[PDB]
Amino acid sequence: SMVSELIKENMHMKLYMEGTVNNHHFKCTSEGEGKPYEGTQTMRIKAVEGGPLPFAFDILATSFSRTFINHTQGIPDFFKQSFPEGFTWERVTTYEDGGVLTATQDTSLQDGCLIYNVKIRGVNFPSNGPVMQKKTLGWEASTETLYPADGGLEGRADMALKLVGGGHLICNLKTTYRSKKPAKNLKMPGVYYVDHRLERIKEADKETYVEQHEVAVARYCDLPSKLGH
Repeated sequence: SMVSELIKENMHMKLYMEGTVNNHHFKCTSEGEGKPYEGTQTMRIKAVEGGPLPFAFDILATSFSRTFINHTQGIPDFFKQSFPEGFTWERVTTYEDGGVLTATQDTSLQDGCLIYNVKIRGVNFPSNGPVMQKKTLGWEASTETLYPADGGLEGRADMALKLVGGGHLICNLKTTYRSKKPAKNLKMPGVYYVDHRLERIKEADKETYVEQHEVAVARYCDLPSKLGH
């Protein structure tokens, strides 16, 4: 495992988020910490404008952290290598009942603290669906597939949202990750997988306060190969 000198064993983060969902404007802020090489992180999140949010907070949860993924098996770490400049990500999440949420994020490092700035736009969430009715109960774990494209990385995942009464609502995540460091200074990974488990620990007051935890690991497929891979 390669160590990037700026990314320490313990790191703190601060986040600002603004956006609109179904034309409802909001802002959130958060602060947290984690162990970047162990793959673990916690965020404590406040809705500071537009609360109580009229939509399930669950649809924002993936928009609050690539530095905190445990890279195993010598996979080059596109994210940790990107400091001090940092990196960006742009995502479109498509829900099977029509809701679409886009998010664009900047990650920087300022005085040793990771800083996140996120913009969100959600449209077409059905008024009768479980997001706008706030009838969701968190995410299942997921596996994201990552692969190089044109100097950056592309990521793909299907995520399963638990519903009140049982059942799931599925969404598809398409993400473009881009380093702010020049290509010559990055060792690029090939195809690899990130296993994620994002769990809500605490909440208060119609989700205006949320504490979330995630563990995440970058790995190859551990199945045998008939081709030597």
